[PDB]
Amino acid sequence: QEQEVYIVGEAYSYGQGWVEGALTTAESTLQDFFGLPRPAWLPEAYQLLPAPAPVDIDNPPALACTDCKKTLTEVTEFAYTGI
Amino acid sequence: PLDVAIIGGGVSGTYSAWRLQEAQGDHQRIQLFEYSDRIGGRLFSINLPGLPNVVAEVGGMRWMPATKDNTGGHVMVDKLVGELKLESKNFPMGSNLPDKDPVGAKDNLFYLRGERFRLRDFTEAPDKIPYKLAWSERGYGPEDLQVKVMHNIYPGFDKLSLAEQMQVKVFGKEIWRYGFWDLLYRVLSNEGYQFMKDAGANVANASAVTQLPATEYSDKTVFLALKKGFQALPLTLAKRFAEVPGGLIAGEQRIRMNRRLASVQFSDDTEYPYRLHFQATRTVDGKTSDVPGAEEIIHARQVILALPRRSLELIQSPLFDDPWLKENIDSVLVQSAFKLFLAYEQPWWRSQGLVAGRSVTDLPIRQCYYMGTECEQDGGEKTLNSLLMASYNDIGTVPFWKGLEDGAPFEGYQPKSLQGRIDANEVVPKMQYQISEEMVRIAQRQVTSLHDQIELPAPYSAVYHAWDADPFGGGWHEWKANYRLDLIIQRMRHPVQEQEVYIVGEAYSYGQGWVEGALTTAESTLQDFFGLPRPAWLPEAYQLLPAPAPVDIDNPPALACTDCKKTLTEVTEFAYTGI
Amino acid sequence: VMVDKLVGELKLESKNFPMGSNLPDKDPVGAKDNLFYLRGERFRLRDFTEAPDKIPYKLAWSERGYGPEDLQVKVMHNIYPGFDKLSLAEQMQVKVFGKEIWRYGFWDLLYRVLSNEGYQFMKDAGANVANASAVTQLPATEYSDKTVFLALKKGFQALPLTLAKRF
Amino acid sequence: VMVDKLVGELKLESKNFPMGSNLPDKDPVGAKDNLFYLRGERFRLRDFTEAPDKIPYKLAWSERGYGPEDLQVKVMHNIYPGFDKLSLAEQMQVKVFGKEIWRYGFWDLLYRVLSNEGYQFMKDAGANVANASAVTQLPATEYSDKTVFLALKKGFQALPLTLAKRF
Ligand SMILES: Cc1cc2nc3c(=O)[nH]c(=O)nc-3n(C[C@H](O)[C@H](O)[C@H](O)COP(=O)(O)OP(=O)(O)OC[C@H]3O[C@@H](n4cnc5c(N)ncnc54)[C@H](O)[C@@H]3O)c2cc1C
Repeated sequence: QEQEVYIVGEAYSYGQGWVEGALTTAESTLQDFFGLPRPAWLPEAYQLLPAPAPVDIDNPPALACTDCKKTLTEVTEFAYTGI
Repeated sequence: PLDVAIIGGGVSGTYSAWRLQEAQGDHQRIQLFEYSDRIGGRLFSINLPGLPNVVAEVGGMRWMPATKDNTGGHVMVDKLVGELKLESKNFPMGSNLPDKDPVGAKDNLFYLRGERFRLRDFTEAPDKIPYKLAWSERGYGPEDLQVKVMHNIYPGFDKLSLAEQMQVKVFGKEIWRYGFWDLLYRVLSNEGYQFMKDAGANVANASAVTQLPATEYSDKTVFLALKKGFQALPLTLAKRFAEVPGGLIAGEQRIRMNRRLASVQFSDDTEYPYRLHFQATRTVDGKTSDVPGAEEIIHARQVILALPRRSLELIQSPLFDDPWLKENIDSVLVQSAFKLFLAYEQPWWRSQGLVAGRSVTDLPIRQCYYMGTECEQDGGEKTLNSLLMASYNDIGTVPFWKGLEDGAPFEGYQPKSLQGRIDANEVVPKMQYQISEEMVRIAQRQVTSLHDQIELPAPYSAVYHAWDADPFGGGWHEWKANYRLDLIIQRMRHPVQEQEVYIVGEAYSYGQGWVEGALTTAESTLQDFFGLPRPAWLPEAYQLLPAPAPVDIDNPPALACTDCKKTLTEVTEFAYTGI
Repeated sequence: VMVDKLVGELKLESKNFPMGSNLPDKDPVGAKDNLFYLRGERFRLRDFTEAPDKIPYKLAWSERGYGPEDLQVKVMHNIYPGFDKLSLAEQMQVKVFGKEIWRYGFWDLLYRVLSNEGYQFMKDAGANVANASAVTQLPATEYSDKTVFLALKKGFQALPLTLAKRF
Repeated sequence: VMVDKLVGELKLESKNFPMGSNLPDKDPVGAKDNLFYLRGERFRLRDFTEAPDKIPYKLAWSERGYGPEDLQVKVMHNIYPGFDKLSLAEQMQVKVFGKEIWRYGFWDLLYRVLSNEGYQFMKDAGANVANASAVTQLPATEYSDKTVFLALKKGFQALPLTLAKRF
C-alpha cells in the first residue's frame, strides 16, 4: 500500500491463461490507481475483475438461491442429455 | 351421560364426530377420545428443520382424485377435502421435464441383484433385467406383468364387481380361498414372482381377490397431496368438530385427548348400557405411557370404535366374546411399515436426472422417494434444502433395520440456511422413535450405492418412524385368504346385532391402506345406523362399500358376460403391449 | 469483452477460429469426426454419445454417455448445482463435504465424486490442472463445437505490436 | 460330547448320518453332485469351486471361488482372524469397527464386510439368523462333506424315551 509499484498481467488475474486476464488486470489498475476513465470502446456492463467475498467468510451468511427452479431444471435436463 | 362415545382420533373417528355433531349435536352428547396427545392416527405430518414447506408424511401421503363420473378414485377424500377448503397439490411420481415430452418415471433407478437399470429398460431394453423370466413374461414391467397374470387367470377380473369376483373359480377353487403367493405360484415362474416382488403393492399371504386386481402402469396417473400434509384433514375435522356452535357439550369439552379406552363393560342401565373405562395417558416426545391412577368411567348409549385391529384387540370387552366377532377380528393381516426421512442441503439427485417418484432396490432400504426442494415450493424459502424418504414394509428386510435402533442418537448438523435460527441440538427433531447415528450411516451408504455414487453430501437431519408397536400394530391391513371379506365388510360396521357398538376405520374396509377406506366405512355406518343423510358434497353416484355376494355362493348361478367383445379386445391389446 | 472490443478499437482484422468442420454446409459435421486414440483404441468424438461401448475406460454406470467436458459439467452439478453460474464471491463460500471448495485441489475433490477411471478418462480425452484450486478448475460448460472463437488474421501478436506501434 | 457319551451309556444304537454319497467306494463323490437351483439356474455343489462362472450371483471379485460356508469362514477371518478358535469370553471382548461384536446383529455386521449379493448368496445357497447376535452366528468352519454326524437307529426320540423309561 505504501509503495507505488503495480503488478498487472495474466498471472494474478481471474482470466488466467487468456489475454483477457492480462487486459482486465491492466485496465482495472489503470482505472483505480492512475485515474484514467473507462474507454469509450469499453462497455460499462462488463465487470473487469470479480468482486471479492468478505475477508471473513468463516461462518458466512446463507446464499439465497435466485430462481432455483431454472437452475434445477437446467441441471436435470443436462442429466437427461447423458441418459 | 353420553349419547355417542367415539374412540380414536384418526380420520374415521374425527370424521364421525364432525358429522354427528353437525347433524345431531343440538340434542346429542358426543365426545371423542384419543389415546395420545396427537390427532391424526396414521396420518402424521412433520416439517424437519430447514424444510418449512416440504412436508415429511410419516403416515399417509396421497390420494387418487375422483373420476369425472364420480364413480371411481378416492371420491370421499377428494370431495371432503374440497368441502373443508384444504389446499391440495399434485403428488408427482416422476419428472415433468422436458415440458415438451416429460420423462416421467422413465429415468428412475433400479438396483436389483447387483445390476443397474432404469424403469424404461423394462420395455426398451429387457435384456438388462437380471431375472430369468419365462419367454412369455419378458417385456413387461412388474405392474404390467401383474396385469397380464390377472387376465390370464380371468380376463377383465379387475373390471368385475366384488360380488362377481368372489364367485370366480380358478383351477377348481374360488379365488378368495387362495393366498396371493399360492395363486401366482400356479401361473407365474418363480423368477417372475421374485421379479414382481423385488422390482415392485402386494402381500403374499393376503387374499388373492384383493391382491390380484392390477391396472396398466402409467406415470401419468395423478395423485394429490395436501399442501399442509395429510394430517391437516383429521386436524381440520377435529378443529371443526369442537367449533360447531351450540350443542349439549361445549366445544372445548368435546375432545378428550390422552385417554386410552381400557375396556367396555355392559351396564344394567337400558338408557346408557355401555360403561367405558378409560386410562389417562401422558405423551412425551411422541411416546405415550399410562399415567398410574384410577380409571375414568363414562356411560354411553352408543360407541363408535374408530380403531384398527390391534387396537380392538387391546380393548377388553364381552362384546369381543361374540363368536362372529371373535372369528372375524383376525380376518385381516397387519402390515408393518417403516419410514426414514433424510434432509439434505441440496437435491443431489437432480443432477442425476431424478426429480420425483421412487427408485427401487433389493438393498434393505428398498425404495427411496425424491420428495422436494424448499425453493421449488410455492412461497418456499430461498433454500436448496431437500428431502429424501425411504420406506419398507416387507417382513424379511425389517430385522435388519430393527437392529440399528440402539446406539447414540443422530445429531445432524445446523445447515447454513438455519444458522442463527434453530439451535444445533434441535436440528434433529425429538420423535417417538429417535433415529440413531448408526441407522443414518447405513441408510446413507445404501442410498449412495443405489445412486451409483462414491460419496453423497451428508444429511443434516433425519426422522425414523415405525408403524409397528401398539396401538397401531402396523401401517395398514389386508384381507386374509379364506374369508368372505365382502360379508365382513358389511357386518363389521355393526358387529353384534344386539349391541350398539360400531367399528369403523381402514382395517375392515374395501379400501384398505387408504384414507378412502376409513372414510367410506365411517360414512356408510353413519348413513345406516345413525340415520344421517348423504352430505351435499358427497355424490350419490359413488358407492361407499361394495355390495356383497350371496351368503351361499357354493354352486352359484353363472356370470353373464357384459360386452365380452370389449373385454377380450382390451386383454389382447394389453398382450400386444408386451410383444 | 476487453479483447473483442480492443481489437475492434485498433481496427485489427479478425477471423473465425474453427474447432471443427463446416461441411457439409447443410448439417456441418463440426468436431464429430475428429479422432481419439486412447489406450490403443480408435474412436471419433461422436462416439462418446453415439457409441459409448467404444470408450476404453471402465466408467461407472452413471458416468457413461458423456464426453469428457460434459462429464465435468455433470461432476460440477453433483458437487453444487449451478456452481458455474454463481459469482466468484458466492463460489468462495460454497462448502463441499464439510470444507470450502477453494481449499481443495481439483484432483482431490474429483477423487471424492468421480471414479479413478473417470478421472483418467477426463485427463486423457480432455483444460485442467490437478493441484490447482477446485474453485477455478471445477466450473465447466456444456460442450459445443458451435462455440465461436476468433483469431487475428495477422496472428495474435499483432495486438501487442499494434499497441506498441500506437504508443 | 454329552450326547455321544450319554448315548453310549444307555446302550442306544447309533448309525452314520450321511451328508453325501459314499460311492464310488474309491473316491466318494460326497455332496459334490447335490443340486442347487437358484435364480433359475442349475448347478451342483462342486461348481462353487470347479465352475464359479455358473454361480448366478454378482459376487465381488474377492468373494468368488467359495461355497457359502467357506465364504462365511472368509468373512469371519476378515473381521477377526481365528475368531472361531477363541473362547466365548475372548469373543465377547472382540471389537469390530469400534463396537463389540456381540452388539451387532449378524446381518448388520455382514452388511459392512460383504456385498449385498454376497449376503444374498450365503442366505440362498446356505445355518444363520439375520437378527441374531453376530458373536454366535459369525463362527464358521471350513466346509467338509467328510464331517461326520450320527443318528440313532430308532430315531432321536429314543434318547428321551429311554431316559423316561429308565427314570
Ligand atoms: C406408512 C403409511 C403410509 C400410508 N400412506 C397412505 C397413502 O398414501 N394414502 C392413503 O390414502 N392412506 C395411506 N395410509 C393409510 C391411512 O393413513 C390410514 O388408512 C388411515 O389414516 C387410518 O384411519 P383410521 O381412522 O382407520 O385409523 P388410525 O389412523 O389408526 O386411527 C386410530 C386412532 O385411535 C387411537 N387409539 C387406539 N387405541 C385407542 C384406545 N384404546 N383408546 C383411544 N384411542 C385409541 C390411535 O392412537 C389413533 O389415533 C398410510 C398408512 C401408513 C402406515
